[PDB]
Amino acid sequence: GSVDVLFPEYDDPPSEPITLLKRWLATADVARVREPKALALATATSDGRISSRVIAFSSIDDRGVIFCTHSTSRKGRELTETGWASGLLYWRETGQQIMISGQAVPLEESENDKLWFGRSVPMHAMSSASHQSDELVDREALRAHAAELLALGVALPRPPRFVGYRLEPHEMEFWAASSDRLHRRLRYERDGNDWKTTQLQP
Amino acid sequence: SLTGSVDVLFPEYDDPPSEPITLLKRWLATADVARVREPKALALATATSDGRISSRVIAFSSIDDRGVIFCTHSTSRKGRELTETGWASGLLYWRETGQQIMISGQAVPLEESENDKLWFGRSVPMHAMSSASHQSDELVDREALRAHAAELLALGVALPRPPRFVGYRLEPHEMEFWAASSDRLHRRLRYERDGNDWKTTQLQP
Ligand SMILES: Cc1cc2nc3c(=O)[nH]c(=O)nc-3n(C[C@H](O)[C@H](O)[C@H](O)COP(=O)(O)O)c2cc1C
Ligand SMILES: Cc1cc2nc3c(=O)[nH]c(=O)nc-3n(C[C@H](O)[C@H](O)[C@H](O)COP(=O)(O)O)c2cc1C
Repeated sequence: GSVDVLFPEYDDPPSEPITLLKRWLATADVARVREPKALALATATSDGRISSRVIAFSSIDDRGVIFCTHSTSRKGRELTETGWASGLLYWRETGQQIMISGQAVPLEESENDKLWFGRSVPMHAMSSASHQSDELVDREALRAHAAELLALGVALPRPPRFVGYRLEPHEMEFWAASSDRLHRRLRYERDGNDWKTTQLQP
Repeated sequence: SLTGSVDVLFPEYDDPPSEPITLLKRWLATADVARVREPKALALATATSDGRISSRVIAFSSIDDRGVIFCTHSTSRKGRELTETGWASGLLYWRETGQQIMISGQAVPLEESENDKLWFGRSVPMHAMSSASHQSDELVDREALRAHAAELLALGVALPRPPRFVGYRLEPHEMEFWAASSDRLHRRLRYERDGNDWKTTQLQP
């Protein structure tokens, strides 16, 4: 079932691409795709070097894709420097890719608090203990610090570096594999105000 | 299933090989033992002149001592971006073992003799569709494209390599190897080019 998945929207696309993104994620859940929200997120520094890492996005709203990270991380510094990001979903089970490219906009502090509060107690402990992407000086010390934080046995406050971003799409591409190699490619791009769609050669 | 997706062994975290490609190859070989599905599916990111980034999956052909070899159309979006700005980053992620590998570098075009060999190693149906398609250009008539690919296959003549079909080597200046840990202190090993040598660092998760 990794080829020729149903894609009626290829010929009749929704006005907004986030609508199709949500529909695809729902079908992925029905197909029991493993970790469908694991997004390969690329960012860049100003000189143009690009970096990448997996991010499991938190949610989707009508304006974009929400994720959280440490602002002092490597991706954090790059998001602050240039703003540009490109996230890629790829589901091996269904032969589908979704590319979401645009600007990552920092969320408000109330939104950051909500993102932190939503997570588990063990997550809070290591995320409070670790300064993501800084050099690790002493593995044993960092483990012990996370364990001491966990043992406080109460809800830990949000570290100031723990922040959310909304990836606001400027362009999105949907790709669905075809057994005859003529893959279905649907591209959305911002043309002044609104969305222009096109089908692409494979 | 032959592994959990946490706590895979990673002895190189505390004693890294001098060259990161050596570790990349070891990881890919272990990924095959672990029966990882499509381990070579690389999320390849490129950028245009103004810094806008785009990404897509590429399945790389091979790995030599200098980098990761892949093929694509030079006139595709990625091909134009590589020509414009050079920098690229590729990400591998294996759900079955909890591992990711980040390869950041420049894509160096291969020689024409290498491109010819790569085209020869492909099937005639691949030749026909690759010849009939201008990757990433607007598709105006789908049935026409399908029909032209079928015509090329039916001729039974050797199909020439279109000049747009080319290979690149992604040559790293930076790599990171990441392996999940159940206690959340994930193993993170960064390689950065340092002249003719490499420098390594362990990172906080
Ligand atoms: C499945 C998966 C999900 C992840 N989700 C996040 C996440 O939501 N936020 C985050 O900061 N890192 C997440 N990570 C860790 C990142 O891949 C990366 O290691 C970390 O964010 C540091 O990246 P950087 O050094 O490029 O800034 C996740 C990793 C995996 C494998
Ligand atoms: C599993 C997988 C492997 C792929 N391998 C390649 C490849 O080796 N070369 C290629 O040009 N496109 C490959 N593609 C298609 C790309 O994802 C993408 O559609 C394409 O190359 C056009 O990208 P662009 O418009 O960003 O240039 C692959 C897609 C998938 C899902």
